[PDB]
Amino acid sequence: PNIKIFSGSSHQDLSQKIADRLGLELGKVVTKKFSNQETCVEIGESVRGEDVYIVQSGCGEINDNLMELLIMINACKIASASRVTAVIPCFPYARQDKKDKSRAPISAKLVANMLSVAGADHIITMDLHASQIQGFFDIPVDNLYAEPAVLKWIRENISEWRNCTIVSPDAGGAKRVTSIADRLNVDFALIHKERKKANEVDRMVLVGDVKDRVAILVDDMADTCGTICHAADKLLSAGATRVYAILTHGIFSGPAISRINNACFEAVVVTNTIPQEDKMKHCSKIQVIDISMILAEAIRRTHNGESVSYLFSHVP
Amino acid sequence: PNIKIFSGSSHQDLSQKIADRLGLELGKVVTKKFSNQETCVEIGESVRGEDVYIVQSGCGEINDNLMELLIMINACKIASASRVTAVIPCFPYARQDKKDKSRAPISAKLVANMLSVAGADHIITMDLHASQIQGFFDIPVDNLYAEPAVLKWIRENISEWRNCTIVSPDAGGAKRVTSIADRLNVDFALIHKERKKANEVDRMVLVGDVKDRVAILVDDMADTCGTICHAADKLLSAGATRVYAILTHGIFSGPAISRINNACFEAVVVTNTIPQEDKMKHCSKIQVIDISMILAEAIRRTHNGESVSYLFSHVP
Amino acid sequence: PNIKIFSGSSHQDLSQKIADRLGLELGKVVTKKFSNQETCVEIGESVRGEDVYIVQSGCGEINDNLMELLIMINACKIASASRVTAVIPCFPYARQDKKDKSRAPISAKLVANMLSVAGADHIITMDLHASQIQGFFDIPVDNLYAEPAVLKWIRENISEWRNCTIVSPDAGGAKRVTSIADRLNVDFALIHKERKKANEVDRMVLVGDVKDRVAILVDDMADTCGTICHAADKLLSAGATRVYAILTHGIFSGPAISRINNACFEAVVVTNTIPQEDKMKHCSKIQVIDISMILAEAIRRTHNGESVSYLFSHVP
Amino acid sequence: PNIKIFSGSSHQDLSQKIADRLGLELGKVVTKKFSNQETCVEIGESVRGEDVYIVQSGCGEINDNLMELLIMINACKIASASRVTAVIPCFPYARQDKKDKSRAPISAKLVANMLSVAGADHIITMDLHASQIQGFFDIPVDNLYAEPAVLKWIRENISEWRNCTIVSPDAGGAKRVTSIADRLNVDFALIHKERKKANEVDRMVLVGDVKDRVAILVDDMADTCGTICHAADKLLSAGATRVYAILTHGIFSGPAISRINNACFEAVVVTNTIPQEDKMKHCSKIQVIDISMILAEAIRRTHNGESVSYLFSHVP
Amino acid sequence: PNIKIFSGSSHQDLSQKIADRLGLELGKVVTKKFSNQETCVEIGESVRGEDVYIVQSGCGEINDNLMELLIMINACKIASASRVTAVIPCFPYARQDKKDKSRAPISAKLVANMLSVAGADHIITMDLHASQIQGFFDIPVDNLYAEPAVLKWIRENISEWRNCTIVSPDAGGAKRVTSIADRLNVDFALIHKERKKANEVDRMVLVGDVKDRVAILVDDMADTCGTICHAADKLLSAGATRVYAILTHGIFSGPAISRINNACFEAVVVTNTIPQEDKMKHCSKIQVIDISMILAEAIRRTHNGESVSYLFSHVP
Ligand SMILES: Nc1ncnc2c1ncn2[C@@H]1O[C@H](COP(=O)(O)OP(=O)(O)O)[C@@H](O)[C@H]1O
Ligand SMILES: Nc1ncnc2c1ncn2[C@@H]1O[C@H](COP(=O)(O)OP(=O)(O)O)[C@@H](O)[C@H]1O
Ligand SMILES: Nc1ncnc2c1ncn2[C@@H]1O[C@H](COP(=O)(O)OP(=O)(O)O)[C@@H](O)[C@H]1O
Ligand SMILES: Nc1ncnc2c1ncn2[C@@H]1O[C@H](COP(=O)(O)OP(=O)(O)O)[C@@H](O)[C@H]1O
Ligand SMILES: Nc1ncnc2c1ncn2[C@@H]1O[C@H](COP(=O)(O)OP(=O)(O)O)[C@@H](O)[C@H]1O
Ligand SMILES: Nc1ncnc2c1ncn2[C@@H]1O[C@H](COP(=O)(O)OP(=O)(O)O)[C@@H](O)[C@H]1O
Ligand SMILES: Nc1ncnc2c1ncn2[C@@H]1O[C@H](COP(=O)(O)OP(=O)(O)O)[C@@H](O)[C@H]1O
Ligand SMILES: Nc1ncnc2c1ncn2[C@@H]1O[C@H](COP(=O)(O)OP(=O)(O)O)[C@@H](O)[C@H]1O
Ligand SMILES: Nc1ncnc2c1ncn2[C@@H]1O[C@H](COP(=O)(O)OP(=O)(O)O)[C@@H](O)[C@H]1O
Ligand SMILES: Nc1ncnc2c1ncn2[C@@H]1O[C@H](COP(=O)(O)OP(=O)(O)O)[C@@H](O)[C@H]1O
Ligand SMILES: O=P(O)(O)OC[C@H]1O[C@H](O)[C@H](O)[C@@H]1O
Ligand SMILES: O=P(O)(O)OC[C@H]1O[C@H](O)[C@H](O)[C@@H]1O
Ligand SMILES: O=P(O)(O)OC[C@H]1O[C@H](O)[C@H](O)[C@@H]1O
Ligand SMILES: O=P(O)(O)OC[C@H]1O[C@H](O)[C@H](O)[C@@H]1O
Ligand SMILES: O=P(O)(O)OC[C@H]1O[C@H](O)[C@H](O)[C@@H]1O
Ligand SMILES: [Mg+2]
Ligand SMILES: [Mg+2]
Ligand SMILES: [Mg+2]
Ligand SMILES: [Mg+2]
Ligand SMILES: [Mg+2]
Ligand SMILES: [Mg+2]
Ligand SMILES: [Mg+2]
Ligand SMILES: [Mg+2]
Ligand SMILES: [Mg+2]
Ligand SMILES: [Mg+2]
Repeated sequence: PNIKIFSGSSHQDLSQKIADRLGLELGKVVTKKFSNQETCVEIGESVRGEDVYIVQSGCGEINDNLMELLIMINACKIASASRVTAVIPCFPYARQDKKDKSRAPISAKLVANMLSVAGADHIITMDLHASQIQGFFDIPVDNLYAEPAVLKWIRENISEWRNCTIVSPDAGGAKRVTSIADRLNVDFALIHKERKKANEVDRMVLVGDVKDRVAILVDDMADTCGTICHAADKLLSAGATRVYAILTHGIFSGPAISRINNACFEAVVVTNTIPQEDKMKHCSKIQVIDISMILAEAIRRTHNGESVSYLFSHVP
Repeated sequence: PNIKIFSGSSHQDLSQKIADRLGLELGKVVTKKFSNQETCVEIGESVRGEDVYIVQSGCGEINDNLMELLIMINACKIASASRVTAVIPCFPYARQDKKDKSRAPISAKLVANMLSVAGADHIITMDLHASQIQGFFDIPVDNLYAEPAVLKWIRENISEWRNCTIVSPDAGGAKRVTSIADRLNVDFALIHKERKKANEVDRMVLVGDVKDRVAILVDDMADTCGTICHAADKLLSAGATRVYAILTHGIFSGPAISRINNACFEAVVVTNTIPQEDKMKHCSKIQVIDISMILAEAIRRTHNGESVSYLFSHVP
Repeated sequence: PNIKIFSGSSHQDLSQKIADRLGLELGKVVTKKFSNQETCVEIGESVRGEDVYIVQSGCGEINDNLMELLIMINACKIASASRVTAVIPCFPYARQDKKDKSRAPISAKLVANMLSVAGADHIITMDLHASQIQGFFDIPVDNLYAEPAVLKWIRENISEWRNCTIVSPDAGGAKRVTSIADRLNVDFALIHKERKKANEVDRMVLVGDVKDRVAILVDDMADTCGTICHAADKLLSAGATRVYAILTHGIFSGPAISRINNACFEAVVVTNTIPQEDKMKHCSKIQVIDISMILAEAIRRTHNGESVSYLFSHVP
Repeated sequence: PNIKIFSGSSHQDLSQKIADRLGLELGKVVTKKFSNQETCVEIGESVRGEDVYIVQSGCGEINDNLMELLIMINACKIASASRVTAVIPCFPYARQDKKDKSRAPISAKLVANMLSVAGADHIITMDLHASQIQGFFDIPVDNLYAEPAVLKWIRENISEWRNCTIVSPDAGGAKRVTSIADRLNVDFALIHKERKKANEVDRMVLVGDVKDRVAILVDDMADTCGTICHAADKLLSAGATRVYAILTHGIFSGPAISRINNACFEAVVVTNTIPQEDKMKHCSKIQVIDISMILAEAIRRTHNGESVSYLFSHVP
Repeated sequence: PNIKIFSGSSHQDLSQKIADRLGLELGKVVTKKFSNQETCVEIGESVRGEDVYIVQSGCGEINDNLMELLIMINACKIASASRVTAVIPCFPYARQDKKDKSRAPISAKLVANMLSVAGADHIITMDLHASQIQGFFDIPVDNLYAEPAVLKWIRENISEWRNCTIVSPDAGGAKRVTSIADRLNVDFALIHKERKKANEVDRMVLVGDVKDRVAILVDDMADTCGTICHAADKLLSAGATRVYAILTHGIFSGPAISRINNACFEAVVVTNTIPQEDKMKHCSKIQVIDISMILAEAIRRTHNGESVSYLFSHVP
């Protein structure tokens, strides 16, 4: 079997980068819409007995892209592909990973079941919002970390990183922030927005010392940037000299760009798990860490039957 | 269909309390071992068209108890029970909820699959180590909270609770601690044991102020009590006046009892999701919050087709 | 794909013998218990695209070992093994193969379903208590016979084997005894313990002539040795000169060792599907037929895509 | 839900007897063949929310009848029946219950899987050739015994039954014969046809004493009657005064009728799990035990959610 | 893996032709009936790791043949075949492809489910009665067309084919007839038998002009030939000079041979998806298009991982 890399409509630049790093051309696919807005998928080459990797991030037109991915997976399976792997850099519906409300769906589990029934044999993803999403499948799920790339960026772009403090913008980010602070041998802090019992002012509590130090906000994603912007205001109010925000998934939906442009961030750093070209044109603060080499190495090692553990300590 | 409550060998006192609160006698079951240590299950009454609830905590002889539960579920299903619900107050293998190591099993997902294939239609559990374990099943999973009972105990047993600080013993407990601190309108702190890069001394970092205040350690479980004991030493070293530990699952395996007896805890508070009678005989610091009323109300509402949302704000 | 042989905690000497006969080292696995007695499995090498064989007998801590086997199977499957085969020399819960009582579980079927959901693709076992257990799976199940090794032992160790009579200790062993008697061209007899209608003395009926002849008791297993010991008393009372007992699974649980030491057996012969080192130290009558060559040949032929029919007529 | 009894083409007289004992009319079904010999099933009434019981024995045109049963089960399921139960008095392919030959199918398991995928929720059958066939399903399987009816017939029709010996025609029938002999408090014997190593004369070995006593051959089925006829010749050669044959499934295929007419049987007794009207017209020795009351009681108790254990000790 | 071609009892001449075109001998299989008319399948060689193709048409003893095919598929799967493909030239129960009546089964879906549960990994068939039957499976289904062979026969055997009109015998054949007429650049007509509201005379309506032209009836199958015979009478009554009938599946059950012999057909042309040797002996009008080369090429390309699209434009 040979590696066949197919791109959905979501992140075709990332698919191209992965294919170039693998020394391959992208597989021939026409991914369009019928007139009635139904997804049209036209695989333009044989995938018989091939090791098919479909790159599709959960971003942009989320349901459009997920349906595109499912249809492409099913087409490859019925076309007798040896193995179909869904490379989903940003897993859609990952934040709907539990039922903590009455009648609430576990949409991440539904997406996992849909991918399984479409015929996916393997999932490659980066920085799942909850790592337990790996357990939502009965197939192997690669949950790659952007943490080595984040550490590289911090050590190369922040002069006073050895005296910095890594800040969690919410309680759920504590593990990620503590891991990064341990790897950098720096202090960490946590910011919590307390629960909205009524319609008074949202107030943020900070635990840890950030006074007269550079604060690096690290989180898994910035959708509306309410979390990171509120954390940034709190950090400046607490005496932080400079505030950075580093995310792996830059969704930047809704008012995020205006929020960041009016915030105090020295830089907002995201990976290219989601296309950022449009976002960077309206926000100069955004910088992008390319993770295409990580995904390409993961695909290559999956095809060659080699461990991907190397990707959790080094940036290829 | 009628409620049939069956007890495994793990926590029969809790099963009795649930049955009494439901105004029922426990179903007739003989749960023993064959000579070769294979689990022997002898259901002593018809469950045809009945709503069967099997109470079995993940504690004691873990694999023995889980096999007992699976065999009882399968026997009830083949005996044409209308519905089989596994009441698992402490979910076994819940800490193995992700693959963050090479070749690591997701044992929680395997346990969920085993329960599903045994024929469970419903799971009732308390304070899952990861709430995403709800997504490991395709059946409804009730993840009950001991938090209302914990808040009741704090308000009734700690005189200075309004000036206390709720402390997370690790980074993963941050959400639970922030929720409790919000409900009590008190400060919170977090304690992190940094990663063991080599064989030097384990050192703990505390973020937040606990000086001259009562510190309440809140966590989901205390297995060996290394986490809570190390956190307690750190809290006293940081100037805490008194230190409490409140858990929902008191496993207290291995050296936990000696650790607690030699620690500085004012009280170690656990629920009775795991039997504590033996533990209390060797550690006077342990106190037990009865959660049998919560489980009984959950079972009764499940049988009657009523919401269990009331259990997340009140202790019945 | 390459053969990877992994040992559970149950029978590691047999796993070592199989690996030596295959010219391989055992795969690196740490199979221990967490403090709370949950099974801990740490596969120490890649199994990507490998043909994994996990050796785990149903013996000793039965539920412990079965959970170990299931966790190891699931870990290998999620670790992208090409194929996972469970080598289970003595199938656990094999005697619970039917529902002939109200509410009785079919525990063998539950174990088969658990192995299937863990991800086993192939089962290799020896002398299933019921051969229909092969039908409990939807995957191929190799039910190897110890009969050629038993015939070899009889012809090499019993001088008057041509005038012996092979005796079934119960009605269920009749097929095995008739097959062995046909292969040896000798007489056979059957012993039946009639059903316990009340609390009077257990009485045994013998059909067939054993007077002044060597009697060989052949059965699939000896758990408590009540069956073989009662049959031995009956055979001596019926005029048998010498009495042998040949089993394939020597469980020897409970009072079996004292029963055998106080019985009249010339020799109790078992295979090493279950470890016998401890049993032989307390009972000199026990002798062991090594079947590691049969299992090793079965594994080798399974890997090479060759028939295992040769194993049913010859001992390699 | 109401009981709906539907008859296949196999045994419509038995279906009528069951319906009369249940005080019901048979459900309206047209079960014919299309011109190209495809099975045509036309259910003539609504089964929405009904408790559907389909009576179809494995006899006559075996594959025709099994396909008829599967199509009727699937039609009832798609027609929104509350529950579909397959009443299969003689389970087809039951003798293909294991893989003891290279490349041999387990046809009983395939039939079970086909019934499961057709949508059967419950199986009611009589005297499975192997009771482990219950484990071939994941649904409840009722394996009713004709033994109480057989004991009733023996006590009412054989004057010297207290001095009789119950004879197994092969090694596999030993459990059934020992159970019957225990219930009658009589002796038992076993007859074995040794394996055909070459083309010499088939010779039968008898263990047990039948001289000058009435011999009752008891087996689960008589297909070609080679087993019972050879056993009858052996029993007469051994000095039996009279020889009876009692089966639960009278298949009587091929040369069975001529074999019985030329045999020495006092009577050949079968149940009506298979239609016997044609067989009795050509063989006066055949007598029929009606088991329609057992099946009707089983269906009624299944519908009413009552235990069928009463059917294993009494004939209703 | 190597191609292994196994023949069922249905169409062994076609299997032989396929094997010869593949340069192979048919796999050793004994496909007979037990005495009680149960299907007996004895695969006479190893299929371990082999690419197994089982040829079995839906014809003759339909349920017999389908059960034979299912048993052979399951035997090959349990015998550890690498892949099992069911080559079903005429799909049985294909006309039962929808539920347009109360309580009607979808027998085609049931057959698909039975093939899936037997373990088929791939289906190769010719001219499905409904192409949507491909969607009844979750495995790849090759729906080969006899249309190129039909066009070849028309261009080589009908001198005035350029002035002919291709006639649909019913409304459902319109797509097939329009496709053929487009490929031949000829006119088309449609014949409809209006619905039987009462017991008056069946009357046929013809849309299109067939006067003084050769009419070619093209349909997917001729079971009883009522459709084609009635269409032929209508076509002659409408002024057609000569009438041909071309089918891909010649079932010719029941009165079809007498109907054709008394009809006005110049020739009745069928493929050999169903054996026609017996039919041709009683009807000189029947001619056979060999499609064994199409099936052999499909099998060869499936084994070699090559597209079968070439088969839809050319006859190999
Ligand atoms: N795509 C989404 N965008 C915004 N909010 C979401 C989205 N999906 C889910 N949510 C909401 O956010 C919740 C998850 O919140 P999160 O901050 O991820 O962690 P936690 O629920 O543990 O506090 C969900 O329960 C739901 O109410
Ligand atoms: N150091 C690590 N940190 C986090 N996750 C890891 C780590 N090592 C492995 N994993 C997880 O395990 C998966 C597979 O691990 P890997 O080492 O590539 O080999 P194997 O597939 O045999 O386990 C990765 O995709 C990742 O999800
Ligand atoms: N029963 C157990 N007892 C002790 N350690 C366990 C147990 N089950 C799993 N573990 C280990 O603990 C890890 C889980 O650690 P935990 O403190 O729950 O959270 P995190 O892994 O997110 O830091 C597992 O990956 C495994 O290495
Ligand atoms: N306030 C809450 N906090 C956390 N989990 C909740 C809450 N309300 C509901 N749940 C979860 O939802 C499950 C079922 O919710 P419930 O309100 O009883 O009704 P429904 O089953 O219709 O959703 C509970 O068992 C629990 O797991
Ligand atoms: N591990 C076990 N040890 C002892 N008895 C067992 C065990 N498992 C099941 N049993 C009991 O033994 C019965 C099986 O008996 P056995 O001698 O194997 O054959 P039979 O039931 O056909 O007479 C089961 O139905 C159950 O009552
Ligand atoms: N002579 C035999 N006696 C009993 N079982 C047998 C015999 N031959 C084969 N089997 C069964 O069939 C299985 C597989 O058979 P084998 O001859 O190795 O080839 P295949 O897998 O192609 O059938 C064996 O593992 C065993 O369970
Ligand atoms: N319908 C049938 N009619 C005749 N023989 C059959 C039938 N089905 C299977 N067989 C054969 O008989 C064998 C089963 O033999 P049986 O007497 O029931 O018990 P055992 O195989 O345990 O000696 C099968 O393995 C097969 O070879
Ligand atoms: N005495 C018995 N002998 C044999 N099989 C029995 C006996 N009692 C029950 N069974 C089996 O168990 C099945 C169901 O048992 P039953 O007593 O009716 O209640 P339940 O379904 O709750 O187990 C029966 O259909 C039969 O297969
Ligand atoms: N093997 C068969 N032989 C004859 N008629 C059949 C067969 N299978 C199904 N039928 C009947 O024919 C119907 C299908 O008719 P057909 O001419 O194929 O198309 P349509 O139903 O779309 O008009 C089925 O609904 C059923 O009533
Ligand atoms: N021109 C066509 N007309 C009709 N069906 C087609 C055509 N091309 C392909 N198919 C269908 O697609 C199946 C597989 O197509 P093929 O071109 O062989 O490659 P792939 O399997 O990769 O799709 C065929 O078996 C057939 O059912
Ligand atoms: O749009 P925002 O909610 O600010 O950003 C997404 C956040 O929501 C979730 O907690 C994620 O972990 C992030 O912290
Ligand atoms: O025995 P210990 O590890 O101290 O207690 C169990 C802890 O391990 C996990 O993090 C749980 O969340 C607890 O904090
Ligand atoms: O401990 P024991 O019951 O004596 O030995 C196990 C027996 O139980 C079952 O019948 C097995 O076939 C053996 O004959
Ligand atoms: O036609 P026959 O083989 O004589 O009768 C069927 C027999 O085959 C099987 O062993 C059944 O248990 C019966 O004893
Ligand atoms: O026996 P006949 O019904 O005439 O031939 C079979 C027909 O029935 C279905 O419509 C097929 O498409 C054919 O047109
Ligand atoms: Mg979250
Ligand atoms: Mg967050
Ligand atoms: Mg954890
Ligand atoms: Mg923790
Ligand atoms: Mg048994
Ligand atoms: Mg026995
Ligand atoms: Mg048998
Ligand atoms: Mg028999
Ligand atoms: Mg149609
Ligand atoms: Mg038609």
